[PDB]
Amino acid sequence: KLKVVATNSIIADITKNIAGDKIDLHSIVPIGQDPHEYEPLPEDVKKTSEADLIFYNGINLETGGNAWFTKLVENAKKTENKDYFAVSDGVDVIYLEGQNEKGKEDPHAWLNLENGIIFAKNIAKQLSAKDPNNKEFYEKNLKEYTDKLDKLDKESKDKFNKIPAEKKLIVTSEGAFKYFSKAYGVPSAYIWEINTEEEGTPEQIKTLVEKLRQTKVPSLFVESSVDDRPMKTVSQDTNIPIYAQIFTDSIAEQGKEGDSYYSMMKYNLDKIAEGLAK
Repeated sequence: KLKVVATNSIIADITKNIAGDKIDLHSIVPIGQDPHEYEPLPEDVKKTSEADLIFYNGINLETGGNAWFTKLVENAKKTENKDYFAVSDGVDVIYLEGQNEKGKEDPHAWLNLENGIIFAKNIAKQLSAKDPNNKEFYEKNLKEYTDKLDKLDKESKDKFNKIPAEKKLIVTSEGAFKYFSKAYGVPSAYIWEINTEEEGTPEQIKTLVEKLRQTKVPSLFVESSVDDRPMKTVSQDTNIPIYAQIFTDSIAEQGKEGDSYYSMMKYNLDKIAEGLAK
């Protein structure tokens, strides 16, 4: 079987939906762990050295700061666009502070379904190139999978489009939902920007509180992977309730709600639409 390594659980789950039991798949950053700041373990190092195909997010998710993925593939003597591929190739990239330059790419592309589809297409392309005997199987699975994502995308867009505009704002701790905002037409507000050193200071909290007091946003949200105390303070100061916890960069544990890329996105889109339509 083709040996495949995926850098995190979102990419791994999308790969499973295309490849099924045709491959030997290993994922590095486990479910619920931090895919930006991660230290690969010996099993990760060995699997990556042995891999036929390696899939990563790109757009600075795993290559910024400590650049763990760069170190991993360099020590494994693997080659870009031969052994490893960025599943985000072809996404319409958003840049931190709207400054178009290498290294300022916002990594959170998968939070709109059109990009999840791009991820799936890139995975299918490279699986088919390395394993031509299972090409028609991968293509069949791709068409089914992308139809499922497209259907959810269109339904979610219809829901957000019905919400009164004054109420449409996605408030989270970190500004990690800009791709969601772009696709679904729900502007973002947040406590701290991506790659902010100090997260949840009194000054950041006050700044957001004062912005929100001038809106009619009915609900706030909080990421399941962050310390919720800054968002709880914002909720207290604005009297706007936190409606739900939402996923950012991981699927849920196996058997739980949101335990696939599809289920994760369905949960997020449905909860954000619900919370805002109240």
